[PDB]
Amino acid sequence: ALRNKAFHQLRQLFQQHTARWQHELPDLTKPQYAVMRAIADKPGIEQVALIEAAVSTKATLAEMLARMENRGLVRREHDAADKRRRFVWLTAEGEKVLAAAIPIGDSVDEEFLGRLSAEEQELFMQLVRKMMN
Amino acid sequence: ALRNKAFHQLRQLFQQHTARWQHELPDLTKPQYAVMRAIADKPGIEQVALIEAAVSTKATLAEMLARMENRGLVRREHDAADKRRRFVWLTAEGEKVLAAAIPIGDSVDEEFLGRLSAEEQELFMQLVRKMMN
Repeated sequence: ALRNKAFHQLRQLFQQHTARWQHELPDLTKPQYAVMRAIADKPGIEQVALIEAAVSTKATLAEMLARMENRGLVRREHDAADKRRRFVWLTAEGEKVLAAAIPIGDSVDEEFLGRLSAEEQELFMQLVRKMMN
Repeated sequence: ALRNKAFHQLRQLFQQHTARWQHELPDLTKPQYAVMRAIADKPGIEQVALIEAAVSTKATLAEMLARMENRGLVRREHDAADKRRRFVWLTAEGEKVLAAAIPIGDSVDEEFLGRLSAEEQELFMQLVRKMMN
């Protein structure tokens, strides 16, 4: 049965967590949230570097960041040499939105991680990383 | 950092596995694949029951199954009483497509699960289920 497939149960969990995230933060997706935290950690980060936080393609990030700056959450500047290269900052509003979302996302994570001891959480992470090499 | 968030690393893994799936099976997504296996296990399954395999909403499943029968992969029949209620079978082609995809999907799963011992696989599953209650 599908319940016996590790990666099926994985999509079940990922979707349950995503669905809770959608209910609590309907206007800030997990990829948007992660991108914004990467920007807050490294203001002026090069736009291309943000695909790691976004776990997306260059195209999906382009569409994402365009939507985000149209919503006044981020601003961008270009390289005078190569205007494709772009740098990303949070706007004042973006910082406010991010500040409010962090404890919300943390608590959504906790709805699930809270069902595990500390040793089990650390060990769930070791397994995920081991499967990614 | 985001790498220290269990559910961020989880999306990293899920997307890596999804990206491999997309490369090997570009015409059969994981939700489509899971739905088809649920149909093959229970021919004539009620369409509503398939949201569990699809890990989706009723609407996403509707769009999915419509696309799948337009591609000749599944067929559907209606309840003479309540024609919203529908039953789903695989077509001959669908069975052929599913037969070919199973070993492909299994081997994609193995690219990741293969990096874990049997005890670690079973234990990754116990953790995922424990976080879903």
